[PDB]
Amino acid sequence: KTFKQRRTFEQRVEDVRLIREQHPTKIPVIIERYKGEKQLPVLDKTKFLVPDHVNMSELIKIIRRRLQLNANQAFFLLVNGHSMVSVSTPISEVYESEKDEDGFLYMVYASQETF
Ligand SMILES: [Cl-]
Repeated sequence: KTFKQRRTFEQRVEDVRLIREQHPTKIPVIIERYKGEKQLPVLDKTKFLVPDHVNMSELIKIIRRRLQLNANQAFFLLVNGHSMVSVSTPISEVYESEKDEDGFLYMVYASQETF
């Protein structure tokens, strides 16, 4: 069902290596809906190539637009399994510290702070 269950570790590593070769300025991001989530919709895809200069505040705005949310729908994003300490950090810096061993950056979204 989840990305890590659909693709082998070998397959995920090789896909991150191809993104380095073909899209060298992009961060490879996996974005999934929390398995408990009732309110927010699912995304149209799983794997996102994010320009490495955007900060987390802008990435939250990008994902809200992609989900076509309105102003009073709540949205919380986990990175590497946990809350973001700051939304001001450039995603290139977030990637270097929070990347998975497969080389993806894993994010999960919910309408409650309680995942
Ligand atoms: Cl690129």
